[PDB]
Amino acid sequence: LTLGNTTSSVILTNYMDTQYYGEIGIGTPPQTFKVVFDTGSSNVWVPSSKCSRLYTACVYHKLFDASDSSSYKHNGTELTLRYSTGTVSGFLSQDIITVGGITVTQMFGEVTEMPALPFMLAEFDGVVGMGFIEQAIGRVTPIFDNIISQGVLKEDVFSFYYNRDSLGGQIVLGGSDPQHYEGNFHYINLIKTGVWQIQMKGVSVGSSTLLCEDGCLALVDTGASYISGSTSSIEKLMEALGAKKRLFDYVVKCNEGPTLPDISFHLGGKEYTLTSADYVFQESYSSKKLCTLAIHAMDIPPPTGPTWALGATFIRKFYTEFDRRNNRIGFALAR
Ligand SMILES: CC(C)CCNC(=O)[C@@H]1CNC[C@H](N2CC(=O)N(c3ccccc3Cl)CC2(C)C)C1
Ligand SMILES: *[C@@H]1O[C@H](CO)[C@@H](O)[C@H](O)[C@H]1NC(C)=O
Repeated sequence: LTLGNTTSSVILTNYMDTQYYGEIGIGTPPQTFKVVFDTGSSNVWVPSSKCSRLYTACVYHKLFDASDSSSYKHNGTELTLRYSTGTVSGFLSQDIITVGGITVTQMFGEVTEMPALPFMLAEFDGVVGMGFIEQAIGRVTPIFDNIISQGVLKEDVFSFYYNRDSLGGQIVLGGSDPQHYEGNFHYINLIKTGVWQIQMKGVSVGSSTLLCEDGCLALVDTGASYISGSTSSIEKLMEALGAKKRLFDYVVKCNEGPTLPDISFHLGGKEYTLTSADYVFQESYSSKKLCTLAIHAMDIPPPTGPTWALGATFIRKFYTEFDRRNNRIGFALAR
């Protein structure tokens, strides 16, 4: 584990408080792509120029063309990424990727099949998985494991900062930016290495800790826009907020938004509270209009689930650092 002295930062654009993306470049000359950095997965992929134009999502995004890259190295093994809300498919390729000033030869997937739903709703073109190889598909080495191999990063960690719509957000590779957090960092260890998940001692909504009273799992997901729990949990949680469930999310009468109780997550002894302003898309104060909440149900299957997921809703309030070296996660108040 060679630790050098370079600390890179990736500037992020905040789209609707639901998607945080930055730029990376693939090949020579660089072909730029807008991507999301997802601690929830470990592969890197962008749409391919070989993607049939019958996939409208491909027509609406930047396409990587191997024929315009002199640094390209063929491979072709098929790859399928099945995410919680959709799937992408294609084949593996290799070329040089530039992220935050760092140039690393990376193996990525050239997607030739990306469904209109949900990808048509994606501002970004691709995803850059920030997880461990244990979660990587096709056994492809994650892009961070490769940067750590170049022994240039001061520290074997990276930090995320999600702003709330100046810069939309920021990722620091090799450290954290003291500019975006105050107070001390409070860490927790991962249940097991290979996944960015930690034990969660309990969840309290309002005056009663009616949820996860006997402990539960908490996944810290930078690629997730909201916070999620088992359908069972969310129904309890939403029942308590007085919210009514729609097809894909929960809402409340906008006038009722500001009166919503606080919601806390007991992580590693420290209490992480969010007021209604932190999880309600207060777009109106009218009683005659619905306001959606940044929390919904999601039943992640084992070995990972059942489990909660703390996404942008949570990270917007707490600066998050991911420590690969000591397999822990640290939180601090974001400023
Ligand atoms: C391969 C394996 C690790 C699956 C488990 N991990 C996950 O499913 C990933 C867990 N973190 C969030 C990931 N995202 C889901 C999603 O809904 N996204 C999204 C957001 C807004 C608009 C459109 C889209 Cl597609 C972005 C991605 C990064 C795909 C999936
Ligand atoms: C693709 O990469 C894998 C991983 O090392 C390698 O074993 C395989 O031979 C490559 N495919 C080809 C034939 O280029």
